[PDB]
Amino acid sequence: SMAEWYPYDAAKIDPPFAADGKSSDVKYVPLEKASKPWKLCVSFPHMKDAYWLGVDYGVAEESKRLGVKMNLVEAGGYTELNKQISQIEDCVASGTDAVIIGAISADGLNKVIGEIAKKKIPVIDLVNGISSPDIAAKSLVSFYTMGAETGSYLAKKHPAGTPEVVVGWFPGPAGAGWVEAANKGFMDAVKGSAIKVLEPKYGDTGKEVQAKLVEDALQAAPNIRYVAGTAVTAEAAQGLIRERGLKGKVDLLAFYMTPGVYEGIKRGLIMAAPADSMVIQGRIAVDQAVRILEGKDYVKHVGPKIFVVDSANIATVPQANILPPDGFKPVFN
Ligand SMILES: [Cl-]
Repeated sequence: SMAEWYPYDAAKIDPPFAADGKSSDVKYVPLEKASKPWKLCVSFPHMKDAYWLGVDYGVAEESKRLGVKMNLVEAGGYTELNKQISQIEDCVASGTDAVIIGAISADGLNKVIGEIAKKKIPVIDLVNGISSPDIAAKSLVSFYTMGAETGSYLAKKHPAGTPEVVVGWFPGPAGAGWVEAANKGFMDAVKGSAIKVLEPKYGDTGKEVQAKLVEDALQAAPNIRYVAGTAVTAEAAQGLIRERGLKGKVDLLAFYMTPGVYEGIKRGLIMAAPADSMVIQGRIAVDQAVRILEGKDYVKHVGPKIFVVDSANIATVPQANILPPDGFKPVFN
C-alpha cells in the first residue's frame, strides 16, 4: 500500500502554550489505531472555503484511519460565535468523549471551554488559537512563521551585496492579528538582504481591492521585481501581469496557500507560497485527542513545519497534505 502521511515534519513549542516558548523541530508520529471507537465532537467556524475543507478532510480521514467516530458541526461563519457556543454545548450534552475546536474568537469560547473541562472532557485547540487555560493541546501554526518563511525564501535569492530588488508587499487588512504577524515575520526575515520592500499596501482580501493595489503599485514603481502578499493578491495579480506584458519580469508570491495559488505555481504563473499543511493540523488534533483519552504520551503544542512550495518541489508533495483533494465534498460523520 501507498505511503502514509506520517511521520511528518513538525515544530513543537516548549513550554507548551507559552507565548515566548521555544520551537524545536520534531517528526510527528500518530498512533496506529485507537483502542476503542472514541466519540469526537469537532466544531468548525464554517465550511465556506478550501482551507476549512482541507481541515475537514484531515479530521475525517484521520478519524477513519484510527477507527474513531467524528461528529462535525460548523457554525456558518465568523459572525456566528453564539452558534458555535450552542453547537459545542449541544454536542457535549448529547454525549461525547473529546471536543476539537476551530475557534471563531480567541476568548469567546473560554467560558464554555471551562465548563466542558469541569466534566473531564479534553478540549483541543485546532488552527486558530484559543486563550483558555483549559485547553489540553494545540494543533496550529503561527502567521509570523508563514510571513518569515516567505521572506527568507526571497532573501536567499537576493543576499546582501547583490543588486537591490524591489518587492511590492500586500499583507491584507491593516491591524488584523494574522496580517500584522505575517508582516512582522516577512520584514524581519528580509532584513539585511538586497531586498527593498516598498511601504506596505494594506486592504481587504477582496479580489478587486487587491488588484487595484497591485495596479497602483506597478504604475508607481515600474521596476518592481516581486509582488508578494495575500493569496488573494497573488491570484488576482496573475491577470494584471499578463495584461501588462510583465510575465517573467515580475514574479508573484503569496504568504499562504489556496487552490488558486497552487494551480498558479503548477502553471508557472505564481512563483511560490508557504504551506501550513492545514490538513495535517486536522489529523494531529484527532491523534492528540485519542492519545489524551487513552492516557498516552502526546505532544501538547505543535504545528506542521512550514515550508515554501515552488516549481521545484510542488510535484514531490502529496496535494492532500496541504490542500483538500479537488472535488472533495465536506464530511460531517
Ligand atoms: Cl466567515
